[PDB]
Amino acid sequence: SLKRVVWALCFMGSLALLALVCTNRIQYYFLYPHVTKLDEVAATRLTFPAVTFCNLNEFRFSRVTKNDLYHAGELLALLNNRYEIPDTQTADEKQLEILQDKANFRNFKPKPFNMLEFYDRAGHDIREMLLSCFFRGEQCSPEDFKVVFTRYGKCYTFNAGQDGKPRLITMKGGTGNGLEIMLDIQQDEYLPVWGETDETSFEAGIKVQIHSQDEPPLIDQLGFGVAPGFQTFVSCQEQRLIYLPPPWGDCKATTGEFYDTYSITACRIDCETRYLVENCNCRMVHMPGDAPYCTPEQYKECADPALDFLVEYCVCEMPCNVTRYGKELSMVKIPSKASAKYLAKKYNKSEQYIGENILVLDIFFEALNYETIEQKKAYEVAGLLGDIGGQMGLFIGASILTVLELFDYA
Amino acid sequence: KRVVWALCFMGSLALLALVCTNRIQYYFLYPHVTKLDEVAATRLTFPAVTFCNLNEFRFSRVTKNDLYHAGELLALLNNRYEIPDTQTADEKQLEILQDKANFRNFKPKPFNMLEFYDRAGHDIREMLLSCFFRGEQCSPEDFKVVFTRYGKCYTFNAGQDGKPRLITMKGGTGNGLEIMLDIQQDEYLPVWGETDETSFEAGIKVQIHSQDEPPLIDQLGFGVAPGFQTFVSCQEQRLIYLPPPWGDCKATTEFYDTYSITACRIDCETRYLVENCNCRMVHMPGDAPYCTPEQYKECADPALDFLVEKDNEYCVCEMPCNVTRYGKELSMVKIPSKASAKYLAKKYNKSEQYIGENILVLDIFFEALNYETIEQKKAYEVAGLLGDIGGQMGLFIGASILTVLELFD
Amino acid sequence: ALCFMGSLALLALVCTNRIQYYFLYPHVTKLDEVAATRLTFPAVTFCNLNEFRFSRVTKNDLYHAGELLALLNNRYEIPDTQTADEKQLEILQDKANFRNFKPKPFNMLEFYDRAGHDIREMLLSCFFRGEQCSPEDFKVVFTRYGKCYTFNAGQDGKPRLITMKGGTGNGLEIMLDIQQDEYLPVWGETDETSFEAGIKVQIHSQDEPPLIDQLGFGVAPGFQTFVSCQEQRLIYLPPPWGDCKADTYSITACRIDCETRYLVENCNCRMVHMPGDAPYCTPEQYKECADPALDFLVEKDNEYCVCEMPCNVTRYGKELSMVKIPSKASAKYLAKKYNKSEQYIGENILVLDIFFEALNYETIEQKKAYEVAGLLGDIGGQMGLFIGASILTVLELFDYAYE
Ligand SMILES: COc1ccc(Oc2ccc(-c3nc4ccc(C(=N)N)cc4[nH]3)cc2)cc1OC
Ligand SMILES: COc1ccc(Oc2ccc(-c3nc4ccc(C(=N)N)cc4[nH]3)cc2)cc1OC
Ligand SMILES: COc1ccc(Oc2ccc(-c3nc4ccc(C(=N)N)cc4[nH]3)cc2)cc1OC
Ligand SMILES: *[C@@H]1O[C@H](CO)[C@@H](O)[C@H](O)[C@H]1NC(C)=O
Ligand SMILES: *[C@@H]1O[C@H](CO)[C@@H](O)[C@H](O)[C@H]1NC(C)=O
Ligand SMILES: *[C@@H]1O[C@H](CO)[C@@H](O)[C@H](O)[C@H]1NC(C)=O
Ligand code: NA
Repeated sequence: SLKRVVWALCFMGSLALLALVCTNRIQYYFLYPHVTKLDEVAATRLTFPAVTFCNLNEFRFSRVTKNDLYHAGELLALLNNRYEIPDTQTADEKQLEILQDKANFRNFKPKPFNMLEFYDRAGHDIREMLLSCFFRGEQCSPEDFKVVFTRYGKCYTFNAGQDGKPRLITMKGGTGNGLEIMLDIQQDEYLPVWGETDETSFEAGIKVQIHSQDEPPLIDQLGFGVAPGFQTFVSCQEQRLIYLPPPWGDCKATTGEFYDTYSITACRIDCETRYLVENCNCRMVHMPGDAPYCTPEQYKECADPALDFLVEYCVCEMPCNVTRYGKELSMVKIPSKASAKYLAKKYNKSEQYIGENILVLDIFFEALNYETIEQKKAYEVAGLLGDIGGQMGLFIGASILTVLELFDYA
Repeated sequence: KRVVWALCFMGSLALLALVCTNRIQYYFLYPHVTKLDEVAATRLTFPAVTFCNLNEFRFSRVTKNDLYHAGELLALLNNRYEIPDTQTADEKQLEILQDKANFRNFKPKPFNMLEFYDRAGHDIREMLLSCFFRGEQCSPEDFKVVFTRYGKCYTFNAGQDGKPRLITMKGGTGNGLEIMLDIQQDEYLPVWGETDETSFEAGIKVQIHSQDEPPLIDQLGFGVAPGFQTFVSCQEQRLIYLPPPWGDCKATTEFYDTYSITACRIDCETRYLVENCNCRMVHMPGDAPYCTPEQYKECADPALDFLVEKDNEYCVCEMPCNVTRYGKELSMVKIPSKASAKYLAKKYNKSEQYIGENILVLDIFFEALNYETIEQKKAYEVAGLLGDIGGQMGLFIGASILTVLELFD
Repeated sequence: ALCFMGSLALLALVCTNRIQYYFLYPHVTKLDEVAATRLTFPAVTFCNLNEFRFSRVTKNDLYHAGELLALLNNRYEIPDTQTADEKQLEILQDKANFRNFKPKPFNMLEFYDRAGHDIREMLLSCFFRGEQCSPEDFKVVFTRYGKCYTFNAGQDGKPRLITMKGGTGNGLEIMLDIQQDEYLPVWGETDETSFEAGIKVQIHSQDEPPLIDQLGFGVAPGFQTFVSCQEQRLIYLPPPWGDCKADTYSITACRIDCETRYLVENCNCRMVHMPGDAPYCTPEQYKECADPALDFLVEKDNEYCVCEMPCNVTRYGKELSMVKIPSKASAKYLAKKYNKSEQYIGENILVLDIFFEALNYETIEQKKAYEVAGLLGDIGGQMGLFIGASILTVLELFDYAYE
């Protein structure tokens, strides 16, 4: 019969086709696809971020005591392993006099010694580095900086959000309307450079990280530099990422050892911290917990090889609520010739000092808005069924109530 | 056994109600997603470039009459009308002032801050040591004056009065705009004490913006320092965002013909200041009278310092739907080289010390000949709604829209 | 059944919308970032802004190229302008005396190589992930700035280097001496003459040549410059959805090819930075033919040679930061260490520090917005909604359209 052939001829193609296309939409769904929704929304306020900054130098040269030098000199490249000064013809005369004086161990009774105490006491004091401080055109004081220990030593966090302190906000973008600090980096307190190590800088300045209050600073890896002699502008953009969990993504939605709120920085410090305690029964200045802080012998012999080997293991995925701060750096010179003499008079320093040691850091929001980056689900379940039902109710006539009629037969 | 059957219709009917209502809610969220694209081009329209010298008024162009009317405002006179004892700056300046600042037998003359701003301001004619666009030279006539919160400022390629807008045909260092600026530090007003308005900075402020929007360079600027050639690698972005209900965008288009966040902020900030003090600042549009130095101290500084905190929503300025943004990557090298310092001093009758204190080279260009497009697309249209519910009907039931119409009888 | 005519019209309406939408070939974008344990480090190409060393310029160099280089006026003599330091003006006034001189052959590629800055003397210090490296890790490549060097070229069978940690130390950390004293003196102005001093750096995939005259950034002396990178994997869509195109293709290699086919066709000449086997331009040929020939291409024949984007692309985003060099504590030491003045150090030394912010890579991918499977579901659902229709019912109406 020609018709009931041409009929079932092209109907069998149509059932193979529905079988084909319906398999495509079930395979796609099981890839669990997502797409991205970029949006920007206007705002009237914006919570100002946390700002963590460090002097590139860890210990003030003048704050080193005789006791400090006995224990830490070989650690700091100020004594060779026989405990005396190299007398290298590279030196400041006055500093090498100060050192050999403090480094003469005749009839010396070693005293107790601790690395947090050294870091805390020898570290640069915000009270003397913070020549000037203004937030939204109102004044601020070293009280507004919370101390934090990083691999760069005693560092400070503005608007840290801790100890019941509210988070600062801003109501206008641009230079005057955020944080504007004038720092004095104190170059002549830098520990001298007579030979080289992994831990030696020719660098001079500060290191800065702008980060949310829910995450600690990781300023040795996430920092940026600000150099002396310039007022450096930091124009920021608030980005609110909302990312998708598994199966759609690799997000971490949950709660999270030594911290309470999960964040990639907080996670990487745990892997670093437990590894060092497990392999050396020891922690470093930047690590949380209760372990004893490392001794100079323990660092030379144990912790440095333990970290050196650790890199050559621990994966830390992104959280689902993440607020990031994008920034555009720009800079102009300080001081102007007109203000150079005044700044020296104002702070009892020479004009040469001001241009070698003064930086102004100026952090603000470009404008009152925040960008939103959200992974959205591409193929929900409701949309699959509409797609199959439409494909069924097209290639054939079936409903799901029909396919159940085929069981009422058998 | 047909109670298993009408149980199995009542269930499958409930499932259609649930899944179909989900797509009705989703549709009512008015969802959108984003389409990133990059498209090649053979030419590319060059932006406007607005720049300001960080100093507002040239020290040498300040007259006796200026000092009488604006001297206390500018931290050049204490409220007794004299140099403030401290006098912490070099004699030749302070000598220049002690003569200009002697009001014995002085007859005050009229004064206007815009006239002062225009007249004392840095002149593009002395600032612009050199200028090249697409390797061809340019002159101060290609820069148009605009008054900003920084004063008398200059915009390259302003696009106004029927002048064609420049284009570019190649990316990289030379193939856009390269200026050598003299910021003229020896003209900066002295600093003897501090004010809200006093800076230790020296250099220029630059904003790269489309010609459809005015410069708001005291917020949207960036700094360029003297002593460097500063490279500005730009990427053109044409973002097209969606109106309500999908977004919060503005397609509608007072003080300006074309909507822009900047035009809205300057407009709102202007209406506020005129309402509360009958007074506008130099950077503001319109026809209101310009603030006098007394009106600033007595009215506008407090009026603005109060709008900084207790206000905000007098204007939320929403984004327009068709927006061109310029991304910029800043880089720099030192100018001048040891070989070219001596040549540069000779060229401009200036000291070698001066050049390293006052010369900057600004280099604005496109990374490459293309533009990115960031585009909001609707995720769930009405046509796709019907396809989704119709299929669920034609799946859980055999139902059509006509079938549900028979059930009303 | 009266208003059936309406519901059929609505099916025509909605079905035309989703059928036209399909043919726009819509795509939307999928942003994701995925964590990694290792990460392949890029190539880094850098140039001294200065092309030829003053000390390596010979009398023969000066005869053929002195006018090309604004070192001689078109009478072949020194401008004798005292606008440069005496020792160098004496060095050149000497080299420029053409009494009894037999000119010898000369080609521009040799000059670029020999007078160009030598990688062995610029590279004061080199560390990759804290381990030492040597000028042997730098492959020479010729760009418009002359003899330039590419670290981790990935060429000559060397495996591609990786890094396992982010931050300051764990990338490439070179300390350069830009050698301000070998910069050619500047006596007058040219298209090709600079007041600048420092280097130009480009971070690129090993699969593409550097286009450092267009895509570089500047590094200045007197600073350690921090370069924080983020690896981006772009996967973009071919036609009809997009305009991407699927030794190795790259946008850079496409432009350098258009630039070379054009210059050889019109001047039978190639420039130092160009690939192939054509002869290199003589100073007169550049003067007489190529300089106007390239000038013309930018204005009229960019439009004829169009270069589309590739479909698998790895980009490197960079954030520049800097701190001062050298510190007062280390200023005296670096002078002693390299037998140079403290003022020389602050005028000639930069430390370039390239690294990844952290161990992850972003992926920006164009995805198809409306495929064919999803079209049918939408129209099929619309058919089974406004009417009862399947495709079979439409075949009954063509059966019945056999009466
Ligand atoms: C308990 O916590 C810790 C204990 C020991 C640690 O090990 C070291 C810390 C610092 C240095 C070091 N800092 C220098 C600065 C300048 C110079 C210079 N001469 N320019 C030389 C320096 N050496 C060396 C080893 C680390 C810890 O926390 C990370
Ligand atoms: C009609 O429009 C306006 C009227 C008044 C305005 O008020 C002021 C404008 C400028 C200053 C100011 N700029 C200084 C720079 C350097 C120094 C220094 N001593 N170095 C001191 C300065 N004082 C102060 C007040 C503003 C207006 O429009 C914005
Ligand atoms: C076959 O390959 C080529 C041949 C010729 C080319 O043309 C020129 C190459 C270099 C210069 C040039 N470099 C200078 C550096 C310093 C100074 C200074 N006075 N300080 C002046 C300089 N002039 C000019 C023209 C280009 C080629 O390939 C790109
Ligand atoms: C966190 O995630 C929740 C999930 O619903 C979301 O509503 C909220 O906006 C996110 N942000 C904060 C700061 O809680
Ligand atoms: C965007 O702007 C251009 C010119 O301003 C105009 O031609 C175009 O129609 C506008 N709309 C879109 C969606 O591009
Ligand atoms: C390139 O695209 C292909 C898709 O066919 C993919 O398999 C591959 O991982 C991509 N990346 C590279 C580096 O080739
Ligand atoms: Na659908």
